[PDB]
Amino acid sequence: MKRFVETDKAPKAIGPYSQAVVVGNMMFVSGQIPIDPETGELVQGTIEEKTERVLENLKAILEAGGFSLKDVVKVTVFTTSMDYFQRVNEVYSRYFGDHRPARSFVAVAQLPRNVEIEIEAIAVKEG
Amino acid sequence: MKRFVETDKAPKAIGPYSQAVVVGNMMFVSGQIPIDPETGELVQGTIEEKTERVLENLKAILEAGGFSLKDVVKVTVFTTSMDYFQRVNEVYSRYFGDHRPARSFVAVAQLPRNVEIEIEAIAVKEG
Amino acid sequence: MKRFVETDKAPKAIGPYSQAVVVGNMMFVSGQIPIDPETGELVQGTIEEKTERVLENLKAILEAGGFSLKDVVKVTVFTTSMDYFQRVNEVYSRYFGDHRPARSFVAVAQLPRNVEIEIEAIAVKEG
Repeated sequence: MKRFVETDKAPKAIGPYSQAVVVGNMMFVSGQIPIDPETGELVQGTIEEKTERVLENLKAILEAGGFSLKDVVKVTVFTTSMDYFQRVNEVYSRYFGDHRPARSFVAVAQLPRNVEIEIEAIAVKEG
Repeated sequence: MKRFVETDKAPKAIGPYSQAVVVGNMMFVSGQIPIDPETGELVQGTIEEKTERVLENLKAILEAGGFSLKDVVKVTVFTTSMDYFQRVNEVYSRYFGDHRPARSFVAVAQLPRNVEIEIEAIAVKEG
Repeated sequence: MKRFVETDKAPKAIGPYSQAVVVGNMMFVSGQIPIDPETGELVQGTIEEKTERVLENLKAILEAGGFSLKDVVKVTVFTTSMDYFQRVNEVYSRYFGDHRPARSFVAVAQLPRNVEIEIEAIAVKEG
């Protein structure tokens, strides 16, 4: 294997896991929740604001390991309700509208800290 | 990175995502739901008929990018109920009975368009 | 592609899937549930005991294909309740506290055999 990503620009991986793991030209990013990296608190407001935070956390992790949003190949969005699909996609498009990685969008029963949105991703670069 | 897959033989990726993304010898396919690629409507009938459509969509995407079902290494089945396990496996075996990729089968709270079955996959070819 | 993993030290993959699939230097492990590989029965007791069984099954599969826990890059934990987070992490740390792979921890509606914990993983080795 090769290296782990630790950045203060995304929430600290408190437990037995890392924000991301880089092996060769591939990065595996941990599921990001709407937590502010500096205050450690949950963003409380609209689903667009929560999705913005999640994608900002994801972006910071990619960039901390030498990756970018253009390197992302597969994304998985977890939510507590499909009612958020349209609005989540609206914010999502502002990050991946040009790039367009593969994706699955599913609604689970419950997320960490009782959040409503969580997004993980796999990225690959070079060629 | 390398290339994206767009085919009329699987449902059109409407939003900010692609049906699949091919990077090197790897393909990351988006979660497929029981939608007919030509009419755009949800298959309404038995769970075998819905699983058939999902796997046909998956197969079309693989084949549109130069991949096949034999290249599939990991699959993830999402459902709304585990009651469908036996019957989903029955149809699934007709596509991957010989090949036998790694798999996770989980039941979530809700899926896009309120469907009951969704299947994503990762494929790798060559050697 | 390259090879499949079959070991009596993890529960037998009964249906149309394999315990894991090794392609090149990568392994894709199937979601493991708290089943005893020898008796085929569900571990019934505390969530720590169930997590131990799941991680023991995962470990056996990795080791049967020439991989180890240090090779694991991405893990996905599925549960029926987030109430188990702290205790699952406690047992999880005893397997991946040093290594620290990327991770997502989500709570779904239902799991196979009505279990409360299921863990899948991707591993990569060499360099």
